[PDB]
Amino acid sequence: MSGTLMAFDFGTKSIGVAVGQRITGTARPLPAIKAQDGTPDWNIIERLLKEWQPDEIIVGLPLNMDGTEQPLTARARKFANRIHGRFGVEVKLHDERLSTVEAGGYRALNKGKVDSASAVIILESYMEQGY
Repeated sequence: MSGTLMAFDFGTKSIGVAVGQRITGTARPLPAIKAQDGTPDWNIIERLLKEWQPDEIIVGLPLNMDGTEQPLTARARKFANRIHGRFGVEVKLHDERLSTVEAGGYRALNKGKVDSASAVIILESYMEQGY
């Protein structure tokens, strides 16, 4: 086990991506992957997996604030299943409940990585909770 982990935050127009290392206990965003009604260019994922060789992949399971499922939940499950079927890598789901984001010299990451922020949160959550 290399300790390398990868997480995806499923979306219909964009799928966030983060990579983590158990060895250092950290995670960071990679550029998000554009999607066409949830379908990515699978060669991007193939490349990411071959280069990072993650021990396992984590996909967020989207849920409402109260924990109930939403329309997107089923599609995220299909996505997680398709990564496992196409690449053989172990895929784990991790709950991702919606929450309120609370309400000049400013600096922000480039858009591609900003679009992967939820994937970094998923992966930090997964590691912090001890999975």
